[PDB]
Amino acid sequence: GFKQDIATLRGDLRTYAQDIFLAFLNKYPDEKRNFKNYVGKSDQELKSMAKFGDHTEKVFNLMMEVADRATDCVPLASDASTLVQMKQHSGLTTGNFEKLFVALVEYMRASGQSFDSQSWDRFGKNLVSALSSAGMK
Repeated sequence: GFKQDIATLRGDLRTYAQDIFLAFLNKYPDEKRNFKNYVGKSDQELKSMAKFGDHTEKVFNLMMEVADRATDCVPLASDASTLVQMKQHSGLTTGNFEKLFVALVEYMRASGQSFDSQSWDRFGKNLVSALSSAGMK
């Protein structure tokens, strides 16, 4: 289920975080506009850049804590506030977050490990709702 999936991703989080963030940047090429320093880089070149492995590990470190504090795949209002208020996440919309979770769910489905993909899709939809409620466009 959802709780076990968190421990599964945590067991190899730098590998999952990189493979899921590239799946995201390659399904939605427009999203590399937000990074600018990821443009004209193949997946193997990105996997050798410092602000890629470090950044993607930090995203997933926090995303698992948000998932771990969730009730029934609904994130805490405080966690939604923290993603909204982050000086890093100003001039993003809920659509940026919506696209990441489409990529993570599709990753999980085509992985043939026993992830609860339905719960990650609910968690994504619920997080995007809470980011709205907390003030994000």
